[PDB]
Amino acid sequence: DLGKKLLQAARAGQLDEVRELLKAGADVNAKDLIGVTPLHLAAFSGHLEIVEVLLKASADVNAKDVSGRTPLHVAAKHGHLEIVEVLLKAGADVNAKDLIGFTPLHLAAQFGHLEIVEVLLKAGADVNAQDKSGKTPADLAARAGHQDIAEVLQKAA
Repeated sequence: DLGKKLLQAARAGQLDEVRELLKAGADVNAKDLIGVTPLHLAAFSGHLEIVEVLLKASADVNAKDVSGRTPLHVAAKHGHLEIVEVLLKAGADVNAKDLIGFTPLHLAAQFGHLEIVEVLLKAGADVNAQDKSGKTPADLAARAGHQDIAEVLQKAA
């Protein structure tokens, strides 16, 4: 199972092994049971070089796991600014919504990643996007105590 070994290499941050498995024929979009792909796992663990290798191998940058999250959601939630930037350059959907209505901007605002908030805004993120409870990214920032981010977002409204 090359797909499973690729999921493990991507999660573990094994750059050489990811390249060899891709050359051997591993499905770049292999999925585990919750539907996460090697791109999701590399974004999760902050492995920038693996993300770039996966993108060059035509990984689907907007693949959604069963929660509806894309790799951009993952990278934005976990603070990985360089990965957010490379995903955006590859065509990641800055306004993709998961099953609770969160965009990547919701997650960057909720988890207090101001630099990522600024990058997403430069990429056209919708500041007025509402989740399924009606809440905007600025609402989430305020709720989590990140007043500087809420001010930036309310300024951009």
